[PDB]
Amino acid sequence: RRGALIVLEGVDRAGKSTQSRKLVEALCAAGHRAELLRFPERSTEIGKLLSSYLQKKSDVEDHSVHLLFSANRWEQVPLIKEKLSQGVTLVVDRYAFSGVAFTGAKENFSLDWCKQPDVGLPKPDLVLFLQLQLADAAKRGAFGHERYENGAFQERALRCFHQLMKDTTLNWKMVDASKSIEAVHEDIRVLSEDAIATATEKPLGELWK
Amino acid sequence: RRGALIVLEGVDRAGKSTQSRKLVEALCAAGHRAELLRFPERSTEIGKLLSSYLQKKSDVEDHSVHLLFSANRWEQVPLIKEKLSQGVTLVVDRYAFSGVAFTGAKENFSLDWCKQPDVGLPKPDLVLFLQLQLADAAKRGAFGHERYENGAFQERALRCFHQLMKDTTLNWKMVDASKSIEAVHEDIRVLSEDAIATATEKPLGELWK
Ligand SMILES: Nc1ncnc2c1ncn2[C@@H]1O[C@H](COP(=O)(O)OP(=O)(O)O)[C@@H](O)[C@H]1O
Ligand SMILES: Nc1ncnc2c1ncn2[C@@H]1O[C@H](COP(=O)(O)OP(=O)(O)O)[C@@H](O)[C@H]1O
Ligand SMILES: Cc1cn([C@H]2C[C@H](O)[C@@H](COP(=O)(O)O)O2)c(=O)[nH]c1=O
Ligand SMILES: Cc1cn([C@H]2C[C@H](O)[C@@H](COP(=O)(O)O)O2)c(=O)[nH]c1=O
Ligand SMILES: [Mg+2]
Ligand SMILES: [Mg+2]
Ligand SMILES: [Mg+2]
Ligand SMILES: [Mg+2]
Ligand SMILES: [Mg+2]
Repeated sequence: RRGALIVLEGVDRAGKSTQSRKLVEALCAAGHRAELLRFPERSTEIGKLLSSYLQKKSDVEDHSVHLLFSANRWEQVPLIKEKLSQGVTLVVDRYAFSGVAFTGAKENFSLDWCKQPDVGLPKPDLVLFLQLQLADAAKRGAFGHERYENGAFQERALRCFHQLMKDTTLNWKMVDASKSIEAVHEDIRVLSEDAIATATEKPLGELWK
Repeated sequence: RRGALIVLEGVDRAGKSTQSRKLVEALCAAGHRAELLRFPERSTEIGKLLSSYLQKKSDVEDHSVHLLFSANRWEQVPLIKEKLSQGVTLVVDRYAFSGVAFTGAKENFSLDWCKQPDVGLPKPDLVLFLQLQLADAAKRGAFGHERYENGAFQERALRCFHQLMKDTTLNWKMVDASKSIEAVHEDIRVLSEDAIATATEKPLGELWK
């Protein structure tokens, strides 16, 4: 009985990391075997290059950094398929959708070109998109020193996320991330319990193919 | 008057490196501004990962290593376009075609998926493919300790190279690399002088788009 692959995507400060942590804690307390993953995975050789880039400690050519983000997913694919086949549900904080949206927000990058490197990745059984109005995101923090920490760029990435959501091949669910941390958690956890039960019924899919 | 982008591809031991070196030497002695490039470019952070992989000092997941090879090309794109626009002809020892053929030779990799990451790269004005029968390649050396150093795998990559050569968008020229080093050089140098003259007439193209 395979585990489900559940991805959290969403606007800045909507709570992807907070909710992915709480979801894994809650699923394990309810008897599930569940583990947390995130992308970028900064612990690998490629992950260190990406971390330096995002921190602005280094500059990387836009196409090159897009492919490194994708490669950083591919290198975890053997582990992801092993865990899922062992019945472990994986809760992932960002995935290929962030990959496509963030490069897709840059000038002269088509969504098609941006998608290709990730075609074939393990297909999420559930993609949660945490929505939050900017007035509410503004009370949760201030723009940082990191790469992409600006409103004009996050808006362009948001348009790309909406283009991706038109893809009916994927089990997208919108989450109203403006509620309390607990209320949002409950919405996500109930959606996750449903997906976990149905994932044991269909083989793990392939993304965008 | 832009420089030309000339790529050398070919079967193992056909003489890509020998001929790319001699071509750059000959073009500069004939008054051209010409420089040598090669892929993988092992000097960068990504290039070091690729070098370790090819030397079998490390293992890399097949998709991940394919994207790193492509990224290693992208990171040199700003330099390539700068040199070409300055009138410098660039002679390159392997390019995206090797990228697609070598991953394409592995099981479960379509030529389509393999091509995507390199779509958009600076398009070669001339792609030379050095052909050599295996009996003749056999007298030029013995299989090494490196990755891909085996006949069954080189044969699969060779089929992929022939699929790529069906692409009429590209100025492919076959070279009979079985002749002497000097005779092959002369064949390549005359083809290169012709391409250099015509490249000053059309803008640098984009590969596979
Ligand atoms: N529903 C929520 N209500 C109020 N604050 C929240 C909520 N979700 C997250 N936060 C706070 O907002 C900040 C951003 O949360 P985080 O999970 O790191 O977001 P993301 O990973 O989407 O950037 C954190 O300080 C977190 O405590
Ligand atoms: N035309 C040729 N005739 C005879 N030996 C050659 C010829 N071209 C290359 N060689 C030798 O064969 C070997 C492989 O050449 P090299 O240029 O390194 O090939 P490649 O880069 O295609 O693997 C080298 O020792 C080189 O000196
Ligand atoms: C996974 C992923 C993240 N990103 C970005 C989004 C964030 O700006 C950044 C750090 O992620 P975080 O907000 O999850 O800490 O990485 C990409 O640009 N491409 C990718 O493939
Ligand atoms: C450029 C390139 C080379 N290769 C391989 C072909 C050779 O086996 C190897 C070393 O190159 P070399 O024979 O030019 O020294 O790298 C790939 O697998 N992918 C690539 O994108
Ligand atoms: Mg986060
Ligand atoms: Mg396509
Ligand atoms: Mg951040
Ligand atoms: Mg060589
Ligand atoms: Mg070698």
